[PDB]
Amino acid sequence: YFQSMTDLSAFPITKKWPAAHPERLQLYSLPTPNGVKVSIMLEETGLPYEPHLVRFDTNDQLTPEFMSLNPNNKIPAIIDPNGPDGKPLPLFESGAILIYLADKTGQLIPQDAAGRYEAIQWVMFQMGGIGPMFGQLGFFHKFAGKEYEDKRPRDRYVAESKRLLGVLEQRLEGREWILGDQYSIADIATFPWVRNLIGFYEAGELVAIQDFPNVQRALAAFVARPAVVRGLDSPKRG
Amino acid sequence: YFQSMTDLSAFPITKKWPAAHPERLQLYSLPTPNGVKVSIMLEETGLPYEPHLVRFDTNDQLTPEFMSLNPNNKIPAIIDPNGPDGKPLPLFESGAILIYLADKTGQLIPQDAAGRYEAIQWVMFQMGGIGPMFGQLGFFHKFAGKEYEDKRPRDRYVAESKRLLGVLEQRLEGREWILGDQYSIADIATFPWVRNLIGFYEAGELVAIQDFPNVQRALAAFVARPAVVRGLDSPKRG
Repeated sequence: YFQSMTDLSAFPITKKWPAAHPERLQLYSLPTPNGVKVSIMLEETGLPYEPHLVRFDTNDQLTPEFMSLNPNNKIPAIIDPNGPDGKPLPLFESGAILIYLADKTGQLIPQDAAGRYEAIQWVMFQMGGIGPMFGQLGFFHKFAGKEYEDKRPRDRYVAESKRLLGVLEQRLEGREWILGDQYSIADIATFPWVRNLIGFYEAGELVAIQDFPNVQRALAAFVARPAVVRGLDSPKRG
Repeated sequence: YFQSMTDLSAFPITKKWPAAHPERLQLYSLPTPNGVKVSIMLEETGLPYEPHLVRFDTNDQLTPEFMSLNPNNKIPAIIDPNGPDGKPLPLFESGAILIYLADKTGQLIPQDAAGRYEAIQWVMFQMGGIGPMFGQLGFFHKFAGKEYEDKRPRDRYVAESKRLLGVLEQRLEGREWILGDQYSIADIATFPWVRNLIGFYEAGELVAIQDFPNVQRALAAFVARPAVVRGLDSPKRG
């Protein structure tokens, strides 16, 4: 006779992270750069969401429950209970989630067709270049132990990270944000990684971040946005 | 009084690779895995195109002419003279180009909304995971010289490439192609990299490709497609 309250029990992940608020988009994440892309996007757009902390210390991302949503065992992942065609939408890959969320409520992507593809292009540059290469530098600089006495791998990823920063620097010359005047999913994808490179990864001296003044300008603007500050702390570490 | 024949002289890349056929999509590429994603897509869809060989031996990708189209200095890149909103569309990033081409002629992406996002998700998995990690294995196994006597980096990327192959293997269980029955841009993005991993990169023993029978099935089907065979040889090495 009438609708039941939202139930997401068809998704096995909900056995491990039950939905207190099944009417809200469910976010299964950790505040690493790829995770915060999505929480930042949610905070910017104001879409309600229910965050769930996927803990690496207990290998939560390797559970069958998590893997039932993302078989790649990586955060972030979402289930939007009110997805396209009136059905729940499971989705992983931060870059894909950014495009989905931009489309869902018509925010933070250009609304003209060419501009849309340009946005997707810069998100792809981030996904294929920035994230993987900055991540490898982080490994070889910060995490790799003394058994990796050879610093050739580190140096390879220093050179590549500098090259990528140079691409961003030239792109930002004469632009507020990656796509010009309008802040977008391209910025949301990219600046969490710049932040991590020179913050958590302690690679700012290796890449000489001061050599990229436009990047420094845009990064400083990015981290000061109130929605960014909220997204960087979501899900809450406790 | 009437239309001029297509002129693409507004794009500086055309100084280096002039368009003999300016009415056709222009492809600036090399038959590496990222390049062949795009030539394969063009051959599958039958869209006319004019290929231009961007030679690495002469550093063509580092020229101002190439970089005016792709400031990241990487192949592939395109200019579609008849783009959205009736204007030429410059575009780089293989994954972005795949989405664009699928949209342009309504082929090789699901036409339902959720299916579209699922396609984009698997293209993102390829762009962020498969390409970068298989590529790093290729470097440390095939290209890295004797000065990299430490095989720890190689072994890191062997483990990660095996993990990624396992994701593909489980996904392909009970499916023809990555999205199920329908061959799509997800397959076009992914199988050129599987091919390269076990072909050019000579990493098939390291990853033990025989451990992934669904991947082997789909790879064998992929490489036999006539449009794939054509795309793998475009642009022509001479």
